[PDB]
Amino acid sequence: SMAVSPSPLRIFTAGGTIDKDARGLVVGDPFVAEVLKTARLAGAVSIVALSRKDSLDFTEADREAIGRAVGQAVEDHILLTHGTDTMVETARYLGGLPELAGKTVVLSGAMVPGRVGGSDAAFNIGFACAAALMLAPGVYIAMHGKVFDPAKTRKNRGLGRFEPI
Amino acid sequence: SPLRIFTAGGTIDKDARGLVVGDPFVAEVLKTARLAGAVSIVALSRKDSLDFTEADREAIGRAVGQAVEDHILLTHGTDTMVETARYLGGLPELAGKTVVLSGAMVPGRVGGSDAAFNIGFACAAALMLAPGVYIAMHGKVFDPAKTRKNRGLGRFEPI
Amino acid sequence: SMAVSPSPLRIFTAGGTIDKDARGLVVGDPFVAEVLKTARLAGAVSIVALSRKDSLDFTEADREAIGRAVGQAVEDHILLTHGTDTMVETARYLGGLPELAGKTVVLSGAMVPGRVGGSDAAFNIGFACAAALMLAPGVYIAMHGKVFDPAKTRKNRGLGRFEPID
Amino acid sequence: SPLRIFTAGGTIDKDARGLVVGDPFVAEVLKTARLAGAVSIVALSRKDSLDFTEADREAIGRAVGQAVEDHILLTHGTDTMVETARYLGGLPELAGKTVVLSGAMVPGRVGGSDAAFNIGFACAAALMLAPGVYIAMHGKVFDPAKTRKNRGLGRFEPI
Repeated sequence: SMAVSPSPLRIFTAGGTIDKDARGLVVGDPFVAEVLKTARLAGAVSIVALSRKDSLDFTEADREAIGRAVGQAVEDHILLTHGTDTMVETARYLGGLPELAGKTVVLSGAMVPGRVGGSDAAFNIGFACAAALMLAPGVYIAMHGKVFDPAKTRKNRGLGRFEPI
Repeated sequence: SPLRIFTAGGTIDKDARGLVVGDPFVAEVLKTARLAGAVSIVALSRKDSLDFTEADREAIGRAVGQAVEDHILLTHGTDTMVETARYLGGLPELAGKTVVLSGAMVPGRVGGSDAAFNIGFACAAALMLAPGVYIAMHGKVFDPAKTRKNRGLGRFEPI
Repeated sequence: SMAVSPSPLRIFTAGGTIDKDARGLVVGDPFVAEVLKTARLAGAVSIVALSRKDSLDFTEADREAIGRAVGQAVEDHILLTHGTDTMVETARYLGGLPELAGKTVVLSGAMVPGRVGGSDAAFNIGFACAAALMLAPGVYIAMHGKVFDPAKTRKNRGLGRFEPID
Repeated sequence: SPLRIFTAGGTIDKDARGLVVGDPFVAEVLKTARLAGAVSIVALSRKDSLDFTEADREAIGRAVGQAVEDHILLTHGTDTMVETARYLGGLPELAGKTVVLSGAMVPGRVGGSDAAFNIGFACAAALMLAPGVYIAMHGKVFDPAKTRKNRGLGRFEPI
């Protein structure tokens, strides 16, 4: 048969600074979809909205619903765009669900809204997409051009960066 | 792991300030990426890749061999990216390196460019893939020996 | 002599949505300076900072100070970038200063920060620069591709537009 | 006053597919300008202005004459903007209109372009200047009969 390009990555959007839209800022349409629109993909990426909340407003119940959506996807490569304030809490929660054992689940986002000049967003999305495809099964944070183990990571609010504990 | 980036020109770096090859766009993207790790950028060429000769490819291969880093990104034009990747794939000196070639179909300084996404994807690939030579474009990893540029499609494709 | 390009326009910056930047957004460096940097001007434009306040927070005293900077300029063509929330109050105040009688003074700004995609800012700066050069002496607001008389204008916060009192 | 905008191509409108002339950039700028007044945009040409003949200039003159509006902006390439402007300045049919020509030295779809600024400036000029034909570029108003394009300066300059 003629070659069929697969679509092995599914993306979930859960809000955050990456998606803030001043058109100060509040959470608008997912910025990840703008980046993939112009990525000239060989395949395609299904993109599904889970939430538009600021990550500091996430409850235990919000994390559980995200775990259930991730767990029910047919894809084994998952990228979750999210705010950076509670990305570590969501990542640690997902890491303790056995329903995710066979999946590579990467969380990412941006410190500068994608719709603001000089944003890290487009770089981070490309980096995180590749990380979701290439890393062994597990839950990871992809930021600053590297991979973080959620159990050994914290968000430094002052410096706007993830760092090792 | 420490990453070394080489720039050999191409559409990704075309500037209009038609277009012609300007300063490497990858340096603009990495500047706002807020990187944690060791990364350095080295300029090799501003040629349009259609003009690359066998001697240009051999010079690229020796330059990549000068890097002690084992994770390499080369930004390049798409017209002869496959020829450079296949040549590099046959150099025994590079056998322990992960070498990824990437670029852009639209200049990074033009609106709606794939460049920033491609640079992020390619940086991860150069850090995560096993030793070998790869093209990272269109959100996937190509094997150079089994890839061509399909000008009809506007994409790299498997042979 | 070899021709000398004049610099007949002076720009003052007083903050506003036009200048908001990520650090939500807050008032950063003047966006008007980024627009003029790439405008390939034949002349130049002297750009002076007066304030980084959100315009809601401007007092009687803030307006009086802006009136003094504008009045002491040598140039007779002046653009003031400003927040839109109290642009009408500033414009009305300047309109009552006899020291500005021979000057063309235009206020402008943006409803979307210049550093955000799909901003009105660069258009508004070009339109307002031309308005400051070409209108008769007076005080005006240049927004939405037109010229408003501050005495007959209000900001519609709800609608995001300047409009007449008709 | 109602403004009519004509697009005749030029660097301002060049897009990636080097660059070639694409959809009018003026329509992208006016879409986000939150305009209060009446403005309409009409496409005339996508030529590079070096290729315009005396017949092309005469066609542009009659198109401008078809507008009932008295305030006109024409976006154009800079290579023969002076030739078009001088030609229009000699048409008695246009004597009651304010006709402003503008464009950009960098395409509007390229980073660090003069285009958006030039469009705002030129729209104001078309609304505010006395009847006549003008070039609005570099934040000033040029008299076409006393203007040249100085490729050495990269600016229009007075004679």
